[PDB]
Amino acid sequence: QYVRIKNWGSGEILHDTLHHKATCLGSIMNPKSLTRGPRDKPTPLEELLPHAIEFINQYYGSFKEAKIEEHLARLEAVTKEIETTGTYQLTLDELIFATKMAWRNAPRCIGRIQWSNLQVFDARNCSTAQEMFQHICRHILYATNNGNIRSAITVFPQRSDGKHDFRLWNSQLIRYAGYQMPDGTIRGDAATLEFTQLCIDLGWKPRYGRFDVLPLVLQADGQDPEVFEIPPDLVLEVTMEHPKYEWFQELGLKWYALPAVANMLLEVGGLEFPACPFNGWYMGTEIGVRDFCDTQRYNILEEVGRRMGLETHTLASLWKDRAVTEINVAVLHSFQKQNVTIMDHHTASESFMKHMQNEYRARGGCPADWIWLVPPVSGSITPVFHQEMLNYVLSPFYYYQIEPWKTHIWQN
Amino acid sequence: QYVRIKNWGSGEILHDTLHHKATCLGSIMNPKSLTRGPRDKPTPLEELLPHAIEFINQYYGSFKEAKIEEHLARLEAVTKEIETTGTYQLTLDELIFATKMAWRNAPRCIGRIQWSNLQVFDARNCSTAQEMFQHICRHILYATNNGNIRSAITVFPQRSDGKHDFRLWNSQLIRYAGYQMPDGTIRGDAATLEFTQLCIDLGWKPRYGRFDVLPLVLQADGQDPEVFEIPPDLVLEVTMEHPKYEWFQELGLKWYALPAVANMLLEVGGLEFPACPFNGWYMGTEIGVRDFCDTQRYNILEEVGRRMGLETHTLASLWKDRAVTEINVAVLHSFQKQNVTIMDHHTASESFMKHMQNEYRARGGCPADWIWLVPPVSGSITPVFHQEMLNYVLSPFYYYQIEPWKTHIWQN
Ligand code: HEM
Ligand code: HEM
Ligand SMILES: CCOC(=O)N1CCC(Nc2cc(C)ccn2)CC1
Ligand SMILES: CCOC(=O)N1CCC(Nc2cc(C)ccn2)CC1
Ligand SMILES: C[C@H](O)[C@H](O)[C@H]1CNc2nc(N)[nH]c(=O)c2N1N=O
Ligand SMILES: C[C@H](O)[C@H](O)[C@H]1CNc2nc(N)[nH]c(=O)c2N1N=O
Repeated sequence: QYVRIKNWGSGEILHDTLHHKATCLGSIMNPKSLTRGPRDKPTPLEELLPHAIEFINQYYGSFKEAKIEEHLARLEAVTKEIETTGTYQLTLDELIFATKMAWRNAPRCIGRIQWSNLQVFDARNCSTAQEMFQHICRHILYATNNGNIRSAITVFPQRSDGKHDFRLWNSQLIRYAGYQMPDGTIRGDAATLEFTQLCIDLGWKPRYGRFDVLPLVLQADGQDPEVFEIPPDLVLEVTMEHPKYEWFQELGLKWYALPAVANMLLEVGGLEFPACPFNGWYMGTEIGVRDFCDTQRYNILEEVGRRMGLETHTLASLWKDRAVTEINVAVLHSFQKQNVTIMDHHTASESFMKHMQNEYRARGGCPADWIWLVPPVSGSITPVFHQEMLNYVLSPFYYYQIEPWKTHIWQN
Repeated sequence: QYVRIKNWGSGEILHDTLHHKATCLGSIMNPKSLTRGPRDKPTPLEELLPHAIEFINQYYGSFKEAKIEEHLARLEAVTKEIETTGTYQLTLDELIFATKMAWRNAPRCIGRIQWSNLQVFDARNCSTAQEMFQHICRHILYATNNGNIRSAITVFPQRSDGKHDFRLWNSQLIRYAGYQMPDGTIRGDAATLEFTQLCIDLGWKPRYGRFDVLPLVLQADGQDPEVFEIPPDLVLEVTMEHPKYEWFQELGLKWYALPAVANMLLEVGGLEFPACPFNGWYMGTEIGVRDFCDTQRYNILEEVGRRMGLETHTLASLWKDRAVTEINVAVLHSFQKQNVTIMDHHTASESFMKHMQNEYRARGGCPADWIWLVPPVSGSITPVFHQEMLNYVLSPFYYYQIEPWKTHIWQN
């Protein structure tokens, strides 16, 4: 009937029924269950129609006051379109509803309380890489909003036969380059070494800097990817300063204000959109902990430790715990001072708890991935840590995809 | 053939084959798969014998230089014993091997690098509650070792028909009481309110203190549980002090030095031991973060915040991150100063990584529960966070049990 869920902090119990509408490798980053790969043929009609009907029923079923006639008419119209064209086009309202539901159904997102607040850019009529670039620049500009970050998503043309896929090769819209310097050292973001090289191979000019914004590698209509530099005026950045440590600024650190996922696929009513970049606003720890403190990234932990005069040669001293916190304080302080939207992990965590509570009352469940929802620092200090969660895949959904460079058949 | 596992920090890859020897509710605390319940009849022979043979093969297969004749003789002897008695007794060496393997197979234990270092107390001949108490006191004394903590396990009589089970009703050997005071406030450990009341119902005298060591509630031969106060001389405690904050001592905090799990069941070769308390040594965060900072426990976070002069009314200030770290420092500092064994979470985490590496080479796998292995603070700062893990149940294994008070048929 339902799955019992308990919060070991408040003792509160919840009943999950939503998992029934779903379609031990728990700590796996990219499991097949969260990946929707490529195709070389259109979706079989026997599979498409049922999914299409289901979504249309879900859409019309979401209205406060039902509109039965429109519901029947749409069901009929969709079927006919599938029979006559082999697929169908979602109405703008349906697409908007789908993008919000997919966000609402994202198990790895802690910011889901904001799910109903999403700007949707319909770029389904797009046809060239240049046009993609223009849509993306428009998105970046709208979302950035001079620091007052706004959530948005740009929907490109849906997959037809799988041979004409629109794809953004970048993992994120804004990301820094990584360079393997002559002296053997690594400059910039060590995690983008391979992708940076790819950009260089495609004609992009390497600037050998610590924070060089990578260009957009855009694939349109299944054709070879084209490189486009993002106009610097569109990239808002925050310079890192500490409210007490004047020497923090001497580290010369900065980060971009816009967190935008660029390579995921939107699945809805049998349709697949291989290109649908979206963004929200940053949670402090993403920058302060992952970007700055992961060893395979900027790895600034030890340097910050020394400057604080900490016993960096004795792990038991907990110097790492002290350093990471000052870096997190720097990130939040800098964004706030520069009037750029950002949320700390404690506030975000409480926000998600409220959302989860809302979801269980509204639809009897909330797909959630504990491993991703608990922040990279102060785990049990946040309420999410004490909350039992059920991880399942619904529809609409935002899936991962196989890296484009691994399945792309080059034309030259 | 094997399951591919990746460390997203070092990029290292590992192949898991051990999961084949195994017998999404990932964040569930007490799932049925980790619980081994009660019975009212002996284990069916058709089930027992196969498991017994398997274990005997595993035991003899662990020797560097094989002893084929002894192996065959033991296999024959065990079968005959099962046919003539309906069960069998493990040799002391087999039991020792089983306890270490079960520890080695504990997915939720970060201290497994120490798996081969375990003192085993054979109490299989025990028959009364008084005798249980004496064995437990002996265990506590040996393990405590005047601060130089030693890992040990006491094995009580195996389950026969399930009606004569030896059980320790306590979750841990040493634990503090919780009292619902007259003024409505809670004194002591809020998490032991119900169990404390049970002890009181059984005749134990409540001392209404903040740190009152709970008595042992012992069940022997399936009979009603008897209460036994632990002699204070056997309970080593550490008074909490901060290396810089003289006011920390004013909080009047302390904690016991001995971490001992008391209510789990040891499964091995078809046999079940409902009573087998074991202990290792503490990892700082257990006390500093869970015991002291969980809201449903001692909840000292805000008080420590104020005393540090922090902005405790502004979450974004990250005051909680600053407070929890000073508490962790206090715990480690206090244990070290009082010469009581303890390990910080960073060192423990690195220790487990080394162990995992050792296990994959030795037997092609290491069952691990990411959700429990990643410390309650500084998650991504530890290497375990970046390690993909596979969680599976092998044999021998340490299982949870249904709370005794829920299935016990009282004789009076
Ligand atoms: C409004 C503010 C938002 C906040 C603060 C927020 C925060 C986060 C954070 C912290 C993550 C983890 C990122 C990582 O560790 O890689 C995440 C993941 C995710 N978010 Fe949100 N989010 C927001 C908006 C959105 C929006 C607008 C969408 C979609 C329309 C969305 C979709 C997702 C998805 C699908 C993931 C998983 C990405 C992956 O698996 O790599 N989020 N979000
Ligand atoms: C030598 C030092 C040891 C250290 C530092 C260590 C540390 C830990 C820690 C931190 C936990 C988590 C406790 C919790 O969150 O509830 C744990 C769990 C566990 N440990 Fe170890 N351990 C050690 C020795 C042992 C020994 C000697 C055994 C068994 C013979 C063992 C068996 C287990 C088991 C089965 C669990 C899971 C308990 C549960 O699920 O509640 N550990 N250990
Ligand atoms: C390692 C580079 O990471 C990133 O560029 N990002 C981290 C991952 C991802 N974060 C996000 C995404 C969204 C949509 C909202 C808040 N936070 C996008 C930004
Ligand atoms: C909430 C009370 O918790 C406890 O008494 N403990 C916490 C849970 C458990 N910890 C342990 C156990 C072992 C065997 C080794 C290290 N640490 C036993 C002690
Ligand atoms: C191995 C493990 O799955 C991986 O390190 C995880 C852990 N948690 C997590 N949370 C978020 N929000 N983002 C992430 O990328 C990860 N993963 N790690 O990097
Ligand atoms: C809900 C979740 O499973 C629970 O809060 C967990 C999380 N992790 C964890 N690790 C250890 N080592 N011990 C634990 O008890 C827990 N759980 N929580 O208390």
